[PDB]
Amino acid sequence: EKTHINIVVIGHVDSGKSTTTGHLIYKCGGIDKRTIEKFEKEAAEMGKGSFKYAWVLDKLKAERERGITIDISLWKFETTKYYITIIDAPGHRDFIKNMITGTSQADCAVLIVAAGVGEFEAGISKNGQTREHALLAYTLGVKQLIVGVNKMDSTEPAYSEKRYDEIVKEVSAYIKKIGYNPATVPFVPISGWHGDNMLEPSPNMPWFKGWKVERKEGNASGVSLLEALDTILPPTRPTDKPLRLPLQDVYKIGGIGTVPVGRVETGILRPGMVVTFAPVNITTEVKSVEMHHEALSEALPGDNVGFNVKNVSVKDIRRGNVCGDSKSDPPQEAAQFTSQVIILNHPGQISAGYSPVIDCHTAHIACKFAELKEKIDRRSGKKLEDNPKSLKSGDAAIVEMVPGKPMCVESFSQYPPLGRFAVRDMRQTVAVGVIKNVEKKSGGAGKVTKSAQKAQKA
Amino acid sequence: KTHINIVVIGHVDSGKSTTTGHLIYKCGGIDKRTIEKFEKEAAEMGKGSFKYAWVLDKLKAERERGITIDISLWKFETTKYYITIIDAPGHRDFIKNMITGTSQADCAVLIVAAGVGEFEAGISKNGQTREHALLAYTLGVKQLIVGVNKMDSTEPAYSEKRYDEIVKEVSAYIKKIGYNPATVPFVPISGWHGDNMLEPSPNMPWFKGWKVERKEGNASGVSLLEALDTILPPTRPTDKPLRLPLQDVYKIGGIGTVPVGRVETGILRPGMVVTFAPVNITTEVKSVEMHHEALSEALPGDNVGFNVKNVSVKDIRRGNVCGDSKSDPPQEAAQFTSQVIILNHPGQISAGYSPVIDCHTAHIACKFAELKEKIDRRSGKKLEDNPKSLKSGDAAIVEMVPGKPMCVESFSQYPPLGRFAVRDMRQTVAVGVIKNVEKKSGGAGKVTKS
Ligand SMILES: Nc1nc2c(ncn2[C@@H]2O[C@H](COP(=O)(O)OP(=O)(O)O)[C@@H](O)[C@H]2O)c(=O)[nH]1
Ligand SMILES: Nc1nc2c(ncn2[C@@H]2O[C@H](COP(=O)(O)OP(=O)(O)O)[C@@H](O)[C@H]2O)c(=O)[nH]1
Ligand SMILES: *NCCOP(=O)(O)OC[C@H](O)CO
Ligand SMILES: *NCCOP(=O)(O)OC[C@H](O)CO
Ligand SMILES: *NCCOP(=O)(O)OC[C@H](O)CO
Repeated sequence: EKTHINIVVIGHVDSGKSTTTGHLIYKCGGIDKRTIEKFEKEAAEMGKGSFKYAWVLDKLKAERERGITIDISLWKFETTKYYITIIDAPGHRDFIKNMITGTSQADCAVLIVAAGVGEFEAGISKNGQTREHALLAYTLGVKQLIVGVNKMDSTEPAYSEKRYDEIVKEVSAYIKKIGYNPATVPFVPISGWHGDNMLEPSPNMPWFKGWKVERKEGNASGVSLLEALDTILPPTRPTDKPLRLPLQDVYKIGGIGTVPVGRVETGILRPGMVVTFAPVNITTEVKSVEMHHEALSEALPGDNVGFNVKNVSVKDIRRGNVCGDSKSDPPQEAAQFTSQVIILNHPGQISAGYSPVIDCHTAHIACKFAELKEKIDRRSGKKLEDNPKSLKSGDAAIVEMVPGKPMCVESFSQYPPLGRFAVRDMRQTVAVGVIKNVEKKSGGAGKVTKSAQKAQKA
Repeated sequence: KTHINIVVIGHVDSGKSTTTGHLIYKCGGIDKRTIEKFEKEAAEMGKGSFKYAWVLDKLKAERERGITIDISLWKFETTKYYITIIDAPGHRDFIKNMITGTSQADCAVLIVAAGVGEFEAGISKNGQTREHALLAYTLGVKQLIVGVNKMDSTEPAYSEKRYDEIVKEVSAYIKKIGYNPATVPFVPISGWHGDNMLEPSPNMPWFKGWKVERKEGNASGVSLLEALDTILPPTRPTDKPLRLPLQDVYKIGGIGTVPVGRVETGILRPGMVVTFAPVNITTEVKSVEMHHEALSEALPGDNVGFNVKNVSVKDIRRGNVCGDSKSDPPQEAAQFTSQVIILNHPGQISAGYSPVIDCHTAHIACKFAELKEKIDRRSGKKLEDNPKSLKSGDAAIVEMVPGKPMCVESFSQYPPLGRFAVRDMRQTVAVGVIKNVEKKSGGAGKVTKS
């Protein structure tokens, strides 16, 4: 009955991700006591770990690898308004692959940050993953973020407010440059080990009056980490976004005219709009829309609809073109885009200049790997090398890409269905990525149909 | 209209890609200018047949590694269904995709070549046609259409005698496998020329039609397209017997013993007399609750708690399966045959390997008692009967025997209780689906005061 919410837990190594997640699983009662003792005993019989709470996240990472998920109810807990599943975490081989491919899709990210002397400054430095994980979460469109300032018991003095305020000020400034509004992000001081302020206020922090978030969708306030999880906003239906309609096919139909066919990915398409076709840059009014050969009054996201457009021939638009309205951020041609990729099994060496085909939404266009900007570690997202010379299997990377033919692609944080792509080479998928930013082409006003000229004159 | 998923199987080079592509051509699923763009791309790569075949060759290639970008090219429309091709043999991840259920076919189109040229006309005892049909039966694809292809190349052309020979030979095999041959339409086609795919072929006036006789009702037709419109919807989980794997068991004061779990099939009603397997306990359900609020019915998909009478918390655990005591009650598995694919891991697997099995909410070590067949994961063909070992990348038929009492189900009867993962320490070393289960010779045990 309650809505389902997926959580990913991020943060620098040894910041307390495992301890905090497992303690949350213990305290929220999704696992009975006998089952916990069975799994604590099994972890000890493996020799490894035997820390408290540790087996929970180590078991999750191991079961998020190649293969299936058989049951995930061990990492699902219930709050007052949400079923919440811990879907993934960094520190295992297929982490970045799951994030990029979207097999692990998160509605919110819990960023753990350690508060001990040295621990915080290490994760927030250039060598640390706090900023890298935050940027990765933003790159994937996880635009809800909870920051748990962990290990408050180990500050000097213990449970230090001065320390907590310092961490909030510096993390806020960094996530602000990344793209987050730090006024929407709750900062919860906690102790994953002892449990302080996870399910209820901690007697050890009477100075903490609570966190607050401001947002157009309604302000919220609370004290515990669990309260912060209840302020997660549901999956934003893309009806609010501008129109994006990648064309699947374009038919000519006797009597009617030209009718492209596609799934509406963002926004609404209703008859009478003055749409713009990228990357060809044509602009027309749509005469009608039809779904399942019956006419529709408006086409919300998800519908496979064909639509009748005026004065445009079939040789003028193709499968792979993107359709959006000219009233609300019309799609432009992509001049180049940077993206984050994961290199899949492929014995060869990818160098700069490697030109493969790029399946992106309904488009299918050869691109050039112009630069290899960064070499990323796939187990954690950690940056390994600036401007690498080549990439091999199992590597992740940031690359700039220039298409060899006109192409319309979007940033994945903005329009997800147009920002995830596959890299194919003959009958082999060699890489998959998500688009970081796309520098749009100069262009200008495209050729406007007689029908579109009449609409924009009343 | 209903959405329907199709898997296309058959021996290599029997004409799966040509038949499928020609069907997608003739059903207007793709515009003509896009068809030409991809036919020219296909000829440049030079790895597959230049016309028609690129459609299924593209699909095979894009069902790889775990990334799906767009499937619009493989969804065509018949008069009763939106049909989608999801997979076909001939790529590394075929068997893995079938088992892991990232491809869930409603019906299997089996393609058999009638024109065998100077090769072996016989459908061999250990051949790909039989092994593919055995695979579809293991994965619960209980609807099967046989396209007898390349009728243009028989001796003589469009030979009724050759067509009969093949139906007789194939019917015997699929009847042994477990299909009722009376329910399988046999359509003589030419995927290349388009004979008998959407309309009757003038080259086969002897073919008066195929006939199916099912428990639901008979149907007849001529073309392969009409065969696709006799596919039935799957059995909704609501109409199957109750199956409820227990996630947790709690002791609530006053209330008593409250198991919690997800209804996978059937309906859970307060007042039902359920049986817990494999502990063989039968008792009445006093109430059913969802979100600390009562419930008339617990439907498939609901995560519920239910209070049972006269049952101790020491008596039922996570991993036990709950079901109706009257309609198909669950029982303890004495042993079960399964189909697995081995993932990378150190060393080889012999008979006697006793790893942990992850099935529904259970977590129990099982013995690989017999390794029965070694299967290639690309083509799905049989490499070896009774192999001495399995290595990474292999696919196999194995007979498993649980070490502690376990309750599992055939994947075709109860899918959520029929697929499993195999773990060694923390590594995932195999995934599989259950063919058939030998239930324990144990009769009704503890029946409480209700
Ligand atoms: N004092 C203290 N130690 C903690 C706390 N949370 C975790 N630790 C410890 O810090 C280390 C970090 O371990 P872990 O939770 O596995 O970190 P991960 O690498 O981010 O998953 C372990 O030794 C934990 O026991 C905390 O709140 N307070
Ligand atoms: N003569 C004839 N050749 C066919 C027919 N269908 C397919 N072929 C050819 O048989 C070969 C194998 O077909 P393909 O579709 O690639 O087979 P698959 O390996 O099962 O996908 C190709 O050369 C096709 O052109 C048919 O009906 N008649
Ligand atoms: N990817 C090209 C490497 O050189 P860089 O300077 O970083 O890229 C800009 C191009 O040189 C433009 O001419
Ligand atoms: N408990 C019945 C209320 O739900 P409903 O949808 O009506 O289920 C009825 C059966 O599924 C009908 O077969
Ligand atoms: N799996 C080897 C054990 O001996 P085997 O003869 O193959 O199996 C015995 C049957 O299960 C009972 O007849």
